[PDB]
Amino acid sequence: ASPFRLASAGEISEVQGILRTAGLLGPEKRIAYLGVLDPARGAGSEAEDRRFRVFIHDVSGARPQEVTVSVTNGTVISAVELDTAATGELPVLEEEFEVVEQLLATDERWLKALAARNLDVSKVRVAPLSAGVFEYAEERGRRILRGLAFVQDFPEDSAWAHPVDGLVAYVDVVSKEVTRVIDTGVFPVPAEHGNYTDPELTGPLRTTQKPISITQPEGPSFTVTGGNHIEWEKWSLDVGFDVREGVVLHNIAFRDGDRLRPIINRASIAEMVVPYGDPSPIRSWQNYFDTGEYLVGQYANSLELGCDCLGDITYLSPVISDAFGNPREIRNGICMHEEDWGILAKHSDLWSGINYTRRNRRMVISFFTTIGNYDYGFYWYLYLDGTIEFEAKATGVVFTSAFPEGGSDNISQLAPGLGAPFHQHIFSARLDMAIDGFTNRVEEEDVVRQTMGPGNERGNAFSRKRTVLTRESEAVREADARTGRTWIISNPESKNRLNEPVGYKLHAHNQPTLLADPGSSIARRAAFATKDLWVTRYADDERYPTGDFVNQHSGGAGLPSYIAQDRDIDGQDIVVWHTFGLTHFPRVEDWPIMPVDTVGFKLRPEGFFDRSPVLDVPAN
Amino acid sequence: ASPFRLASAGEISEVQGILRTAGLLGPEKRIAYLGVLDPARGAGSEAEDRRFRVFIHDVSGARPQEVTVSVTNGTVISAVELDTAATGELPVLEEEFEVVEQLLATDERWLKALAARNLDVSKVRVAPLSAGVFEYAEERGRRILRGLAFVQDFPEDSAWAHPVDGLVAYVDVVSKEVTRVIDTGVFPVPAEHGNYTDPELTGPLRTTQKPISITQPEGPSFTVTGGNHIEWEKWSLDVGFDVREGVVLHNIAFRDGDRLRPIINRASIAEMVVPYGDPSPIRSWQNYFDTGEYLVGQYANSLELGCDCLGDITYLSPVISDAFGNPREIRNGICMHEEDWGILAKHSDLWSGINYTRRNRRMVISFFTTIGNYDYGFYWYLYLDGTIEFEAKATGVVFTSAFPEGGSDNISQLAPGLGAPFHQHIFSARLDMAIDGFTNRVEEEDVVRQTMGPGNERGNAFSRKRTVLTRESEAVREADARTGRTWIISNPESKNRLNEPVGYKLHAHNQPTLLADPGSSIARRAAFATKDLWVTRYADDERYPTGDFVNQHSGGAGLPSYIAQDRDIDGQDIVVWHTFGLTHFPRVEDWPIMPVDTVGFKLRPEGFFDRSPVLDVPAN
Ligand SMILES: [Cu+2]
Ligand SMILES: [Cu+2]
Ligand code: NA
Ligand code: NA
Repeated sequence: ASPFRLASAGEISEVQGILRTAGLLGPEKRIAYLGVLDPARGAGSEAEDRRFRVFIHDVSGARPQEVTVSVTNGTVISAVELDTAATGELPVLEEEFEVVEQLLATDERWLKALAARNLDVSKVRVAPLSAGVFEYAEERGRRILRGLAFVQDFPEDSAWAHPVDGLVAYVDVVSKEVTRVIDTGVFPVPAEHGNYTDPELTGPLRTTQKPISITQPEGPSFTVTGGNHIEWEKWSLDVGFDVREGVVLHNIAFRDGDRLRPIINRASIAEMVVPYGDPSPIRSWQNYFDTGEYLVGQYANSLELGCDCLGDITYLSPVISDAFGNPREIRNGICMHEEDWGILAKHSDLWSGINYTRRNRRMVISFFTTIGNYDYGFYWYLYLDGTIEFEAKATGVVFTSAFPEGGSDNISQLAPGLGAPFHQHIFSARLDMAIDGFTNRVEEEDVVRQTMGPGNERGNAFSRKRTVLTRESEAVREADARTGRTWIISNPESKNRLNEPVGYKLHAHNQPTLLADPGSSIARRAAFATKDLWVTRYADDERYPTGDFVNQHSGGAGLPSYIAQDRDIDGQDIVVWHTFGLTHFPRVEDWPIMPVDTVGFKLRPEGFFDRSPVLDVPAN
Repeated sequence: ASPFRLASAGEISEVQGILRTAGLLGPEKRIAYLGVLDPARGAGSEAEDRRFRVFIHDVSGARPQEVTVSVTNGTVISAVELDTAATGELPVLEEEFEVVEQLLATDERWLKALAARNLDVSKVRVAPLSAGVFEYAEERGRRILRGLAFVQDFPEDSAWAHPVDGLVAYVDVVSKEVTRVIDTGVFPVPAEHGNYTDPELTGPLRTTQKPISITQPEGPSFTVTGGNHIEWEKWSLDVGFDVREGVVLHNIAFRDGDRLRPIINRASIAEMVVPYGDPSPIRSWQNYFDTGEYLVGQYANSLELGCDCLGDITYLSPVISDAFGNPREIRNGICMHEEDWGILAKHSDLWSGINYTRRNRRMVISFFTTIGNYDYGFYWYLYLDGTIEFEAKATGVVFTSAFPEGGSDNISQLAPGLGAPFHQHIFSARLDMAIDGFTNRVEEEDVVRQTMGPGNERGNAFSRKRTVLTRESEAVREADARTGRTWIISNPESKNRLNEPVGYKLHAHNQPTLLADPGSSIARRAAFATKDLWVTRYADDERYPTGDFVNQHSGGAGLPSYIAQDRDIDGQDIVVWHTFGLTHFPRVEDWPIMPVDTVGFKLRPEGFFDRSPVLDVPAN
């Protein structure tokens, strides 16, 4: 019934049938992206029309297509031929990754390079990576992957311990041609293994850890209905899943008395970029757009009870399409559970004699993805007191290189001869706001210091200032941790009992943004990542900060082009885009497998409620 | 047997008898502070000598004294008379709190001010607040408290809902004179109650929360020996308790294979200040030094199983002295337990076929204190991967005022006519470092951006730089979130297997520091709070960032005086002092009882280990 229900296996099969019947999905076609479209603005109206957007690749080299289908009515709504040299290539296909190592294994230049290093081609793994846009004219309009080599000494060996530096190859994966093989010189291949399950390296395992048992004897406090609608401790929301963005939260609302009050219409991580800061020509092109180029939902892990998710777990198993339009289930791909979260509020009062303690808890919605060497956990948290928080957890194996003899300003040493280039992991959260409805505005709040003098004779006063962002051209903002800068999203037409507009405050972690030179290719392609906060007027087709087709696309799409429209955002339907990330200078302790590091953001109510919203929490 | 064991009831009783026999504890004497002294530097100290430091107040007006006693030998080691106009007054005594309200209840100016407001004197509570040092020449050398009034409608009423604005009194608590009563005008006393246990205000309590059961069927993984020595998951440390600082951690070390490696010799929160930013003369003097003026350890809560501390809990019950030298047990004053902490490390490898997941845990050591309207939780965390973290949790009831007709730049409105002045909560962590031993140094690490050009032709490179702090005069540092600034504490004489100095990196939250004008009284007395990081050379008597006697000291004591010695800190026995805090613009949701907000810092290994230290964690 709900328009926001997860896509079903039947819907995906019906999309396949509709596309085949229309002549759009013959044997030479591949589905590079398939996802359900959100309803247009206007609750109700069309009783129910489930629409899907599909990107269709052609393996014979014909132009790809973008198609919109109505599964409800069994019709193709629109189909447009794409000019990829202009608007960008489709996302990378899983089947294209395998092509790279196979093609290189028969190329005379590649084999000569491996022979010069005394390496057996049967032991050389090739990491197939996205190409970006650089100086190579022949790559315009072609689907290119670039390959970096690692040695695997035996089938269970961690190849990341043995990078083959000085060597890179470029591959046209449609015409199956090796365009270039670049060899800048022989580097020793680091010889130490990185096998973190080898007892030779782990030593004897600890016997000291006693079990921690987390159970809920009466079951969890949340309910799941309609497959993906959650009700928990006055929160209401729908949990979506898209193969590009991963978990998407819809219709986040809070039950305040008898009113269901909207807070966020749609919350997602709409892009994530991993730029590398090593100027070696072997790696200076390396930038992963995990969301836009690879599609993070495609690589979601199946999460194991007691290991990945601990406690009383409710799972969702979202369905995605494979490259031929067949439904594929990601079994146990989303974990949901509640967690104790310490003290919520506490006071022991001398004058009244009342001692008061209440405990906090949070609802957790999580999934984990694996893209090559890296593994990323995405966690959304809802708290009893109205706080909403996102946290990304980065782990996996760091990307490696040789460590040069005379040292490096851009690479860390992890082991003898083994380096790890500096890099960042930068996320973009797209928050389609709906604070008490769709009439919203953003204010920037700074601390204000005051000088000692008349009206401040003891020099103790301090204050704050709020600046309303009224047009898109002024809504590209930077962090300022020194002045305690935050942003408030408020509804000027909905007031609390003190006659002030209701609002939520965005608290950033104030980590560095994109470090690359502003003239670089990556700064143009990931322009969103150069600023901490952007605000746009809502529009149906403005979904990603990097545009629809990121792979091998130059600049010209995404947030800088949206903002140029200079639309009114003062009491309007607005979208907040928040950039946040980690700057990773790898340490010895990150090797051979990295302990989790985290980054995120949170939103807290700011005069949204008329008093604390957790006065009705019982005393356990 | 350990020199770092908690003080026992017997030791405190023996101190009392020693002082009494020496003639130092007559009927006019009060103990304002009593605490054990740490052993002096000596990696070979064999003879046990337990020494206590005592501040003795005289209620008849004689000069106070600082006394040092040896319990082991039963003697007074030294006793010095204090000139408090010079070096500061002694901490506030719990018994002086009551004196303020009683003295005012018979002062004719106070009674006339209440009569004008139609307030029954029997219902007016007076908060006894520290005085600071301002323009009142008559206060130099006198023991002053200032009082602000709140109305309690009935014995169980929350008086904080009913501030009496426009009225302040000053009291000499030794001679028992009311020195000034200032009445700047009549403000309505806010009438709404703030009784968070009144069903009229809470509504029906939720019936939706199902229990979360956290148990350890085989017991916890840590051991406690000698009363307060902890061993847990390769960590080793001693848990101390001091009536001024609260929980203190001693001898933090990590068992790396065969060797026990020191990390931190002593960790404590050595001061905390709460400055108010309201320029009204009723409150513009208001600054709490909770540690230095009030002593946060003496107000520690007894923590209740299942409410304050959930799980398999091991308690410590520290013993302190009352004002007469009798031992007083703080039953269940310290909670210790381990907690699951999500994923530690995870990777699914395509090439090796190995799927690997490990879970993280942390050890928690906590206590909670109540000073007037505020309640603070102090949490130390030790993680499996070598991370050390501190977290402060602020809750309780906000301090209130009238909300002026026409608004305010310095006060938030919480309810009709009820305001909450802006303020900060600023902490100073004192970290006596011992990274692999006592030869340590601090480096400041900044990200370095590079310009596109020769050697960086694609404009992707970025780097970092480290600056050694060599002398105390250059070791007063500010945060810079934009450049990712952190500080590394290293041992230049202890190298890891890559021949680099072992180190730990301090990650700050980069919140604003003290906002008051640099010429203010509070900026001079809380100078530590104006900068994020200070580094000093260790000295036995440099214990607190604000000096030994904070109450009514005119300024400059502590860190500015220490730093002025300009000692060598490059490869020496050094102490790191980190300032961090919360800037609190109260929100409606903070009323009538405030949900917890948090701030803290963490330290992560930076080449301290030769590879990840958690490869030997089992799968469970
Ligand atoms: Cu990284
Ligand atoms: Cu506060
Ligand atoms: Na919106
Ligand atoms: Na030291």
